[PDB]
Amino acid sequence: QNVGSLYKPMFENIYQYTPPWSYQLQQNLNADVFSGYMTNPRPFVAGANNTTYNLVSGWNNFIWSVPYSNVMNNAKTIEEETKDEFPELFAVSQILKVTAMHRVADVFGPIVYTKFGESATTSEYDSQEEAYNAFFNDLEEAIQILSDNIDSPRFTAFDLAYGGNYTNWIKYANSLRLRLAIRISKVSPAKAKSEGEKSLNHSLGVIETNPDGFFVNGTLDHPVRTINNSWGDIRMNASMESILVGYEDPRVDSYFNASEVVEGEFKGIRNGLPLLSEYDDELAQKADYITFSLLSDEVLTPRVQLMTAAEVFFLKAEAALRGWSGAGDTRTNYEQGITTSFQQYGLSGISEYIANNTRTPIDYVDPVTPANNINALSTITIEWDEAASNEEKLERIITQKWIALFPEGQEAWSEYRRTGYPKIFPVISNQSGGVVDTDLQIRRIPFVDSELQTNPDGVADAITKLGGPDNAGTRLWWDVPGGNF
Repeated sequence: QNVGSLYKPMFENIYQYTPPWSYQLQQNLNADVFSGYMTNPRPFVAGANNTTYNLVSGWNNFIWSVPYSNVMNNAKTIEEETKDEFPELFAVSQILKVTAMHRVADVFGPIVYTKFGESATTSEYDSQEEAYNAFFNDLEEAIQILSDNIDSPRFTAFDLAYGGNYTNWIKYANSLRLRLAIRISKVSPAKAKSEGEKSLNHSLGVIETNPDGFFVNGTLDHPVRTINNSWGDIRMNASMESILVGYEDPRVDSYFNASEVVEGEFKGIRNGLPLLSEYDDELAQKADYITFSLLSDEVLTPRVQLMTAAEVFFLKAEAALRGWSGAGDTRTNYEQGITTSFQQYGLSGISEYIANNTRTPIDYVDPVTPANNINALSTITIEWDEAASNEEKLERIITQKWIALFPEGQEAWSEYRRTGYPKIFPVISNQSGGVVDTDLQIRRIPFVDSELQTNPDGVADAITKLGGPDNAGTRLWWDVPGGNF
């Protein structure tokens, strides 16, 4: 089929494989850092860049342009060619579409989605809620089609995730609906409960084994391999050192290499550093920080991670905490999430880790610049405490999910903004002039330059759908202040 050859660009540009310089702007210099996962040792633009909340709009346009150029147009074409004639191809395409586009909704708020491609002059934005309703509709429609075609092998030749197995696609679609349900569980409790239970009570269920996770089995090098190993322009984040080393988490050696700055120890960099005054330019500062922990080869294979089985267990855990039916027992899901994450890396010691209730994230320490030191903001222990408050319970759930989501910063950054967990360190230098708050941390990215240029009327109308001014400090619709319950 000529339609089949359109899936490769969709697979390869959700989380962009090549060119690595383009992935670096699509995600690495926003979500990968904003999540607490990674830190750039070079303070780009004399310290005035995304990480210090002086946003670089040239960078952030690629958060938008990659999905709209490489995913959205293929989905549209597939829809036009197969929604009637070969529905199963349409269904797979819509699942890839929501995969790509829910990320974009989780960055900007309003997005062009249900109205995509209706005019060559103006593009009209859905509101974030309208986009989420579309997501839920698209997934139910796709799940139903694949269930009617669950035996067909015709997708095999083009499937970089599941080898043609529609069962897996169905389980992942349920799992992706369950993620989005959890995402809207504060702003729309009833809808979230309805959509979550649709996933949890589906006969085929959600992802529950590591081979059933959603990965792109690609051929190109992992894009972060260029950034990490060739350029030395991304390293371990201080928040990762605090949580992983404090918990003595054996995943620290699967995620990172021991640093050169402190031999035999894992060392992270505080994100949001300025051009510190001790350095005369950003190259001199990079020279002292390139020596912190590299990301590990294990997480930088041509296999790109989009949704782990571990994550799904943590989503079930939160669903159970929130009383959604079919979600199971909170503690079992929590412990199964940690266990599944250990097994993804062939790690042992799961039983000791899961029963430990003494370890807590450690204080963070910068051996180069001691003024960057900070006491651990997170104090939660590992072992499930059934008597803990609902906030601490969610914090335990979300903190362990955050470890298990690594290195996929976008999902981790959405969940941080939604729940405040895990309690990652704030930025050292906040160069936003007050538009963004240091402790609350960045909320969103404003509508991109290319839209300001070529779609001013749609952007002007999209701004009316935000809950605030079109800047980085405005909470997205699903980000509701106050408690998580």
